Amino acid sequence: GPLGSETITVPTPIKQIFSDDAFAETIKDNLKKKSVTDAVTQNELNSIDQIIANNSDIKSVQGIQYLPNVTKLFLNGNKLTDIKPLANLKNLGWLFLDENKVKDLSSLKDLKKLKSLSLEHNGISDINGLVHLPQLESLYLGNNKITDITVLSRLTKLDTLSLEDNQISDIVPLAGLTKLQNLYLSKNHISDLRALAGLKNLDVLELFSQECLNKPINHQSNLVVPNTVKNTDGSLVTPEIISDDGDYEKPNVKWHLPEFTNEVSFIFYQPVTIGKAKARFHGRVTQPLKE
Repeated sequence: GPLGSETITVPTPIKQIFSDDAFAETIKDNLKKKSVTDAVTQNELNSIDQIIANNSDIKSVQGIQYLPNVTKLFLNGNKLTDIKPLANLKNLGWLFLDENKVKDLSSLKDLKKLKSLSLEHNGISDINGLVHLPQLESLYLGNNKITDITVLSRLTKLDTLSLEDNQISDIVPLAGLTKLQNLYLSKNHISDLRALAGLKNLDVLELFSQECLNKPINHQSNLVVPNTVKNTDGSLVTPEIISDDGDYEKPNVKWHLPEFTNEVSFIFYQPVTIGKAKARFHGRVTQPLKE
């Protein structure tokens, strides 16, 4: 059963258990109490299945350890950083923590019933701790600082994955995730779709607004940039529109460059069909120039 350290044996005022008054108030509401000064029993705490507390200025969930049966936690738009108090919530199934600053993800390591996790807009770069959640079904990681998604190769139960608005170029870790149905990858740095070829169960796929930044090359009148953009079959994607009246002579994008232009670009576009999913693979390759 629960740890004695995580159980109350006497009626205890809410405010003494939940150190952050915002979270204490949340519990008071959940339990329909008049005030955080009111006592609660463990039986009352055990009855909490779901906490909805978005946009509540919560800085700490200290005390939540006393809620062994909580399965759903909606905590979007708060001021959380540390999620250690969640560690032993073995029944947690849904955890929404968008718009916080949660980075220490190994506190989730023993949440083996967690099926849906949302951590959008947390400033996260390191998702390695997610390796301990192989049962995950939905994962939302939009608007973060992620580059390395290596660990996602272990999340073979995901059917929904959002990685939009990160800094990802290497999507090879996704290649074996054939259970995927909804995959959101817009606003990354993706130029090569080979990784997606086998995702036969996709229904929704977003691949637009990629930004691909090349290392600077020398400014010269006859400028050449090799096209590196690849479709799911490995073939080059012909540029859509090339800046500065440039042209494409496969495989090279070419410009007759003016002295006063110091960066060129091209937009690429490829319609993608993978199983039922139809997607716009779209982006821009930017080529800064140096003297």
